[PDB]
Amino acid sequence: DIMLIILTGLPGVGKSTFSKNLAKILSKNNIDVIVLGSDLIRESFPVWKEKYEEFIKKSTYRLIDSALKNYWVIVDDTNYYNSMRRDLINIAKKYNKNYAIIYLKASLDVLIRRNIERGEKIPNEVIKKMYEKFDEPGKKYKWDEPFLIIDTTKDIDFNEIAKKLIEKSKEIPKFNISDKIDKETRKIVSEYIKSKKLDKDKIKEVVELRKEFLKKIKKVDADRVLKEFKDLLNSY
Amino acid sequence: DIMLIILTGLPGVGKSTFSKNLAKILSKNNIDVIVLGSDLIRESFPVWKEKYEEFIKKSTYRLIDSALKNYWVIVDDTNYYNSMRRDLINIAKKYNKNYAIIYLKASLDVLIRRNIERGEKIPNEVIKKMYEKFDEPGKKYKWDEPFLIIDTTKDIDFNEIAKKLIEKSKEIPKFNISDKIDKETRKIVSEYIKSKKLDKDKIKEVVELRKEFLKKIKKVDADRVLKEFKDLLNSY
RNA sequence: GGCGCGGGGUACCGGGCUUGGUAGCCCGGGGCUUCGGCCGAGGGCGAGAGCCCUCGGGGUUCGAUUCCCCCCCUGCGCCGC
RNA sequence: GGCGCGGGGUACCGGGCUUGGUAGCCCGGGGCUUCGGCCGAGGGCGAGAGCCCUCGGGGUUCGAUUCCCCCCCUGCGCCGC
Ligand SMILES: Nc1ncnc2c1ncn2[C@@H]1O[C@H](COP(=O)(O)OP(=O)(O)OP(=O)(O)O)[C@@H](O)[C@H]1O
Ligand SMILES: Nc1ncnc2c1ncn2[C@@H]1O[C@H](COP(=O)(O)OP(=O)(O)OP(=O)(O)O)[C@@H](O)[C@H]1O
Ligand SMILES: [Mg+2]
Ligand SMILES: [Mg+2]
Repeated sequence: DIMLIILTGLPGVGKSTFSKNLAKILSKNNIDVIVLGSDLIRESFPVWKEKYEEFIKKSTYRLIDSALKNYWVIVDDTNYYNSMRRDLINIAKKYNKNYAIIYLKASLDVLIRRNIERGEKIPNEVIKKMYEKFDEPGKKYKWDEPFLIIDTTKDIDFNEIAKKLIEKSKEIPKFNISDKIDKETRKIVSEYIKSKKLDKDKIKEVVELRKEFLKKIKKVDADRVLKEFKDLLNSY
Repeated sequence: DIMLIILTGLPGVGKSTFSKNLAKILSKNNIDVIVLGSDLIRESFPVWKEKYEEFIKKSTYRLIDSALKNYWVIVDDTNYYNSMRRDLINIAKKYNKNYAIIYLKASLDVLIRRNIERGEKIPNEVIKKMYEKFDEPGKKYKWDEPFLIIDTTKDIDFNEIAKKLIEKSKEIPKFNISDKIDKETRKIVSEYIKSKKLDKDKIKEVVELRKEFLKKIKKVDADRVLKEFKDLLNSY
């Protein structure tokens, strides 16, 4: 009963602290889970250069891809774009494992407060830019729907979230004659019409006649039935 | 000028703190270096089970293997067995990169002190068991020689260690007629001896005669020369 | 640290290869020396020129650098999680 | 969030397929009904039985569920590092 748990949300919301507690409790229920995020590797360098980013991503993924085979992974990343959550979902997909988006939610102002409280190690306007740029889980894709939405300002029940989750892990992942007779009578009708120069009124008649011929048949040998039809019109 | 820097030493010695400072200074010299160790992953789980160890090792290696292609790696592990340092050396080998063992050294008692000071989060007798089990760098293999031996009790010069290192990165990694005539005369001698029933004294003579025939030749046409020899003995 | 393997233990110093004939050849480095070439150490005898003895121990042998068992120096394999 | 694609916008509810003949068939689900079968909504007329009109907007058309342009509902693609 393994599954990829895809946290999501802006910085300051409390993903890491969440992860740790979720992990700890989950593990209290004898479940082997590892917590992975790009920061794990981002912060192994002694400084940040944009060029590290290519490596940090490829590495963090391989990590996740590799771990999921054997363990619950809790992905501790911001995951703001929906392609980001797809990219993760695809690893789960690859191994046919369940997943669970968890949208640690909080209003821009509690976020702005929380950054400030953290010494604004990130320009406040970047929380604000990450806000206006965040893709709401589920707003565009049904696969993207949050399995949960946690309010971080409020107290937080991990016994409950654990319960709910394992329950989820228990799922297996969610990843002619009548035609010929019909479409061939339509054709015969388009001939008789477009050939016998019927007027609108007799048009409607043969049309209804066809619908009524058809009702009788349902109540059966294609060719037989079509001469039958051709005949019916000749008469009428 | 990339290279794998293989720290080594017991727990309590100060590898991680060392790594950080070494990295920081190295990076001050505009060198892209990442610090990797199995603990990076060991401590992403919320608890320790022996079964995690298979995964932690395979993962930590792939990490190192992957990073070395682009960056200096500083391996922050205990690396107590010599096969352990080989296993690392082999990744460097694989990519033809230099390496540098760094033996953060300290006596068992400073180690015992340091553990105690860390609240003996590891049974003192396991530092002591890791001591009696540690393989001294270089004691068995020349490839295993320490490029450096740091004393942790003492102050510590990273400007110097940085200097020394990059200097090291600047290296490119360190990874018949006369016979026939000789061995064929030996044979002719073993015949003449084992056939002409020579006594020990005449044995020595033909032997010396051979060594003297040979000296003349050096001063040349195999077959020619060997009839020449066969002749020389017939006479003598 | 186990258990193993290679090279060396012959002679200017390294490295490699060949060999039951007292060793030999190849590559790199050094030395003496007309020319040709030549070469290390300890002990004994000799004014000297020179001569004897040895080259880690043991055995197969006329003869071991080579084959075999110990051992020392080197270098390396796997593994010791 | 860009730019796109599929399904639906006809009628018991879902899902799929076929089709210029007023729609049809397949699978899953529900309802009424002797038997055979039958079915959704709004408006107008009718005591009633029943009858007229409409099914998002527009055009090619006798005729559009189908072809074409808007739009709404669904579901999805790539990408937005
Ligand atoms: N419920 C809370 N109330 C107040 N402050 C909080 C709360 N949760 C987290 N924080 C603060 O937010 C800061 C970020 O820590 P944490 O790792 O929890 O954040 P995060 O949002 O997961 O980080 P990231 O930017 O990777 O998402 C911490 O300093 C922490 O004190
Ligand atoms: N020079 C030093 N003097 C005193 N204490 C030290 C010194 N260096 C490290 N320590 C202590 O040793 C403890 C271990 O920290 P550190 O990460 O430096 O150790 P470590 O030996 O690298 O860990 P590991 O067990 O992974 O080798 C730390 O709590 C630190 O305070
Ligand atoms: Mg964090
Ligand atoms: Mg440490």
